[PDB]
Amino acid sequence: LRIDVDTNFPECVVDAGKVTLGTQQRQEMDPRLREKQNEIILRAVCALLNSGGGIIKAEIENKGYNYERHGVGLDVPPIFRSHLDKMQKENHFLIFVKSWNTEAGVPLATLCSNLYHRERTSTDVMDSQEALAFLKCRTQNVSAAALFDRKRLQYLEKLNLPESTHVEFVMFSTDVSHCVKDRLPKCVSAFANTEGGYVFFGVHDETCQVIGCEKEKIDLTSLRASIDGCIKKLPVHHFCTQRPEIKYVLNFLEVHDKGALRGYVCAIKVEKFCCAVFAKVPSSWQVKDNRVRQLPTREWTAWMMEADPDLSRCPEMVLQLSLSSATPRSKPVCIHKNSECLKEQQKRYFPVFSDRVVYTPESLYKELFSQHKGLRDLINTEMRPFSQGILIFSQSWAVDLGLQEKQGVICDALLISQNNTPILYTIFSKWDAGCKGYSMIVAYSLKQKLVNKGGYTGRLCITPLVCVLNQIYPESYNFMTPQHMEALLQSLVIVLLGFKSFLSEELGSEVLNLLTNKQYELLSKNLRKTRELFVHGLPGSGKTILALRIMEKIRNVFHCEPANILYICENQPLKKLVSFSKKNICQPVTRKTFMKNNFEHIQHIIIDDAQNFRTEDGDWYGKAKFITQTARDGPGVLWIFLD
Ligand SMILES: [Zn+2]
Repeated sequence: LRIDVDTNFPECVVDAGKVTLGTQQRQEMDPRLREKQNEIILRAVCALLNSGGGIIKAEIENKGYNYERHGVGLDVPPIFRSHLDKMQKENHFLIFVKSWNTEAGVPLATLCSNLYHRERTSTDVMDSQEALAFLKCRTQNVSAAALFDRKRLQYLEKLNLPESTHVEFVMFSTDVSHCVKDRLPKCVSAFANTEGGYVFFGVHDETCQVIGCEKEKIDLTSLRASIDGCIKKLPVHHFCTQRPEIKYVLNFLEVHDKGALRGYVCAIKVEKFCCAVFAKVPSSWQVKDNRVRQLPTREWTAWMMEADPDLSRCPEMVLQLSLSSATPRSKPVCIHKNSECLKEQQKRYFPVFSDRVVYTPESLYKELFSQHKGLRDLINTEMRPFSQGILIFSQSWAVDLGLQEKQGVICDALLISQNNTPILYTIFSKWDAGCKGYSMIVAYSLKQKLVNKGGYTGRLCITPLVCVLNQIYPESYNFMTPQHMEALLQSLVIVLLGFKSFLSEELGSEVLNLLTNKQYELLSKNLRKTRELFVHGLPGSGKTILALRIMEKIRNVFHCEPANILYICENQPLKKLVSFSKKNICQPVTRKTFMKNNFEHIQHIIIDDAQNFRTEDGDWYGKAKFITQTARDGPGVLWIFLD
């Protein structure tokens, strides 16, 4: 497996190698290879069901395959069929995967939980719903023993002990060691998860007759060694404090025949473990570092129980995107009770009514049309066929996500239109070799933010097109309702207004929040048009929540470095919260070290709460305006979040 963005689709094109398709062709080939390819494809599907959906290519080995005649041939878990959409190109099978929709409670998509469990007679793996319930419940035999201590066991002595919740008979295979190592994780996991029961290797399970193995190949020493190894190597988890170890006991019940010993019956007694025990790491995957990565048992078990954090501590908050109706990688979104919900923000920033085609930014489309001549003609030409939708403009859409603005890009237009794929229009003053690259990367990052961060469950593709002002998805991906583009815009409001809140990242895992109208206004303002601004006093964290994003914008637009964005803030909690952040935004230095040091290379400066600047320290405004105006490249930006 790998991850390829080189494909025309602006998505996560997992290259799953070459498969051999066709049901009959599946039946008439190597079953080992069939299972290998099926497992690889399901690996890729489980990877894309978490990461945010994408594509799976496959170089078909079958010459003359046809998706209408020969079928597919893939054996797929039943829950992994509501998401896959298959397709064929002349020599490439494609499988388009949407998100996971956190359907039926389970947060992430799992192939198999590998949390075995023993029912009345059989050891079955807990499905994802059972495993989630089982973790949620652990977080919040005298007769078989008498048999266990028995010394003499004669051949074919029919045991009075029947298979039950606490016993299990497993006959010996050809290789006793290989078979016991293959079966021990299973039964040990089963017993530890359940009330805890014994297991006897070497005795038939239905007739319950002592058989054992021949002594010529078995060695009790190496057997016990391998058993304790493969029993302590089991990936376990622990919701408790002591963190004990798997407390088992092993015994070799003797085996006699006509008064002559001929083998043993490996009797293993596993006690009820206080925490979950796996047979190996869960078979769940994701796409990380642009490759496939198996979620670690600790992260798997802390993700399956990543319930929406209890907002009972702060009864003033209100939840708006629960993780029970979102994607795997989404986070909840709480808003103050008085601040507007997600629905009002959607209907205010991106209205939807089918009588015409409107523009989300009236002032951005207007100023762009009053400045550039011909932009109005190009937009009215491209926007002519579509009758219902909304065209949204942004001085450069790559910046509103977090990417890096390019040179020679007039503006970016996204059109949300029902009954057709949403279309991204990127308008260039001049054609070059970066048109396609920039458009595809902006569209790909936009879809990723809409799915992962925004939490869009249904199918979503953003079609990128470039126009110099001077592929094909299946029918499923084409919108079909006016009640799903409403979901797309309720997710876009989150993508363009969501920030990782600081108030509640102590209240749980992590909880996003929504900027007000004034903060998004002051953020959307063009920097290359306004390199100097004095902001009215912002109540509460106004300036901080805004500055932490204005600095990312400053780094992206001006191609500046984090080391050239000075952040002059006084309060020490602000200093630690901004500096010790993992993203390395700026250099928070107080007013004292501001005027007690020389900044030779600082280009952009953002000041916080100039109301506390003492005059005896020095006339800060002159020095600041000097160091910005005389910056290395051009007049630097100067934002003073005074009150
Ligand atoms: Zn424990």
